[PDB]
Amino acid sequence: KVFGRCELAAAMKRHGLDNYRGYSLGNWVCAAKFESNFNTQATNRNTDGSTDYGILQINSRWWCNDGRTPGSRNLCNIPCSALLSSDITASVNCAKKIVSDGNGMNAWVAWRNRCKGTDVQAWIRGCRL
Ligand SMILES: [Cl-]
Ligand SMILES: [Cl-]
Ligand SMILES: [Cl-]
Ligand code: NA
Repeated sequence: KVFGRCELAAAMKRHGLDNYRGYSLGNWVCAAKFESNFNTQATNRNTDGSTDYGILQINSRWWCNDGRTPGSRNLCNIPCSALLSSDITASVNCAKKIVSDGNGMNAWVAWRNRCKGTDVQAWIRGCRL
């Protein structure tokens, strides 16, 4: 599923991401835009053989099991394929663990390089929240 901007914002707010660990909603929408272009089916291979999955491009090296990243962890205790669902519950729940691990949203390279320090509130402007 390819979300609309305000559709995704509403879904993330319902699942408790607004101001989660101090990150306002616009941060999460900005991150999803540049990680996946709001596409729940996005996948990208990393040079170490791990793969990033879903709307927030969560990495199989640490966070999910895809059966083909030897020596990796599964800290969210999910198959990586669950992160590609049109329902973003699994992605949000796993993102909550990632952002809680000490590095904040710096875990998402696109957030650090394209959202951090910008007017992220613009990503939820015009949305009925
Ligand atoms: Cl915001
Ligand atoms: Cl594996
Ligand atoms: Cl933080
Ligand atoms: Na894994």
